[PDB]
Amino acid sequence: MTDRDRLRPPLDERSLRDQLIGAGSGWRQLDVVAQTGSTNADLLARAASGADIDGVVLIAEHQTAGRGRHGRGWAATARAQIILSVGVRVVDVPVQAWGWLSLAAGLAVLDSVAPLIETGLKWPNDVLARGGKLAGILAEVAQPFVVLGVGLNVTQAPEEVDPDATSLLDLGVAAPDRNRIASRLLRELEARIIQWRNANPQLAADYRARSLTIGSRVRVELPGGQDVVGIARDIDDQGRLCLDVGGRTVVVSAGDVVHL
Ligand SMILES: Nc1ncnc2c1ncn2[C@@H]1O[C@H](CNS(=O)(=O)NCCCCC[C@@H]2SC[C@@H]3NC(=O)N[C@@H]32)[C@@H](O)[C@H]1O
Repeated sequence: MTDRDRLRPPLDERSLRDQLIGAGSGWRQLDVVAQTGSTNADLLARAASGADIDGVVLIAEHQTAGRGRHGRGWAATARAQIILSVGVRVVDVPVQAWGWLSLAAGLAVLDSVAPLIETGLKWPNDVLARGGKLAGILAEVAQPFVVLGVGLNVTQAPEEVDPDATSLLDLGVAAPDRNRIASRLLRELEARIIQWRNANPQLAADYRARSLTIGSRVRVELPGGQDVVGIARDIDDQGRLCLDVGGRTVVVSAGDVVHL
């Protein structure tokens, strides 16, 4: 751990803005802060006060009260992760389509690190590698916006955050460069968001091609603490998980997947 700190230099905010903001780029604003409770909470607070957060990026070197799905947490230590939130205007898109945005986010994350490295997307949005959770995605709503949060373990050690975690460094990526990764990440997200906004079928085909969950036997932990065990067959037009339970189709809009 003490050694991993020597592989955690800070992000160059100036250089990242030079790469990501400007003509042709959807990103309107990027800031790197030293510390916050939750980048999602922060962009949601901005929007609740009237700010236009469409194409706004907030990166945090450290995150002390990270949020997960379904009232869970997200652990981080300083400079170990890429922790960021982006604002996406969604009010132009019918509400039944908004869950795709979270699927698209996980695809963006997976694609931006895949070349550096059992690996793929667990439905809905989380990125697994060698069975460990490599990145967490969390989208929340602040009309007319969705705030899309990513926490990507770059040099983060499982013993620092969670027993089931993995990171680029634990997958053997030598000394991962968070500036390079964050630029690849935010360029991938931009295209994926544009794809979502325009109902591009390539989004669904690329998600299916990256899914670890489709085809596998799963147990799905439903909101409310009921479990269903079936075989995940597909996602539908709303990105809902289609389960085969001994012949019957069960379509799940929210849940925690365990692969069996
Ligand atoms: N470091 C870490 N590595 C891997 N596993 C980790 C971890 N820490 C905790 N766990 C486990 O993962 C479970 C939660 N799983 S989840 O389904 O809720 N996934 C959704 C995750 C949300 C993404 C966070 C982003 S960061 C930018 C923005 N700002 C926020 O506040 N949120 C978003 C927990 O209970 C622990 O067991």
